[PDB]
Amino acid sequence: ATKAVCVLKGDGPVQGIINFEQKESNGPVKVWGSIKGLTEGLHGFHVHEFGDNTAGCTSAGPHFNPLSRKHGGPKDEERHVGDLGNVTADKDGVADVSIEDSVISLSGDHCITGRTLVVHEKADDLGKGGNEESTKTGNAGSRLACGVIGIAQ
Amino acid sequence: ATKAVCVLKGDGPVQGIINFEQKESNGPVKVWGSIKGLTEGLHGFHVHEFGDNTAGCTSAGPHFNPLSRKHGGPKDEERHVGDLGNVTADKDGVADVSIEDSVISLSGDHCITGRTLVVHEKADDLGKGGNEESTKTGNAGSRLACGVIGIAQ
Ligand SMILES: NCCc1ccc(O)c(O)c1
Ligand SMILES: [Cu+2]
Ligand SMILES: [Cu+2]
Ligand SMILES: [Zn+2]
Ligand SMILES: [Zn+2]
Repeated sequence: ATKAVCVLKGDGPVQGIINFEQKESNGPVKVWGSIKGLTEGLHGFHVHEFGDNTAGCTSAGPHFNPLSRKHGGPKDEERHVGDLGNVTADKDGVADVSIEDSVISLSGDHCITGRTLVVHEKADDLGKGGNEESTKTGNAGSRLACGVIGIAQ
Repeated sequence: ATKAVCVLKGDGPVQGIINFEQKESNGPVKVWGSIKGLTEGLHGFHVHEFGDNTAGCTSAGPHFNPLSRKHGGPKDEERHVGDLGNVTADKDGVADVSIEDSVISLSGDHCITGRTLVVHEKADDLGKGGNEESTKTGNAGSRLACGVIGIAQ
């Protein structure tokens, strides 16, 4: 198996740890871990193009989109490679993450390693919000925490 | 042609930004930037194997060593791929980094993206120290600051 990991940090209280595992080349990737310090509800959760945190999470650029598609949810055909939907926090501010995704990879042109995972201020509308920005960013707002996805042991 | 970046964070603040550029996949990599908050003198400067910062810089593991060689300096044939020698700080606590290296790469089997860059407590003896640890770590000591190397715009 191939493994990767991301430590999420930002300027405020949001912090988390996310693990990735891919049993087979071109097979699905399991994504799991925890994020704390969040407001209750949905928070957009995406891989962004650049693994650049120079000036904070903004430096990571747009959603990772090697196929030049429109934004969607993880269960949509029309999506960016980086579109992992939302994490959902309870009243304690904790989101338990447990995702399987077949579009991201840990090798090849869909590889997310060396790119940035971001958790956002607001819900991602999964491209169903009915404005122009819905099919670009999902209207998920600012970036609360992020980290560069690294190769794991 | 291909670019990467690393934000180094550790206590001091030991902080730094390091940029990487490779004009072609078969070519050398320029490494440049600044690190501040350092004690005057040499500090070992290496790419480590894993891009895992789960528990801090320790999680990054040993020097990146895809060819299973012994530790050396960047000019040596016998080196780890991740052996970038030392950065040298003045009394002002700043090291200016300007390295060109032909062994690291931003593609292929020697690709350093997704791995951790580390600045160390003490000097790297470039494998010339005459104890066993010299040929593994260069006797560079603890890990002051680190970051995961990411794909840049
Ligand atoms: N059922 C084990 C969870 C799991 C682990 C690795 C994977 O690649 C995956 O798709 C799912
Ligand atoms: Cu995002
Ligand atoms: Cu090191
Ligand atoms: Zn998207
Ligand atoms: Zn070494």
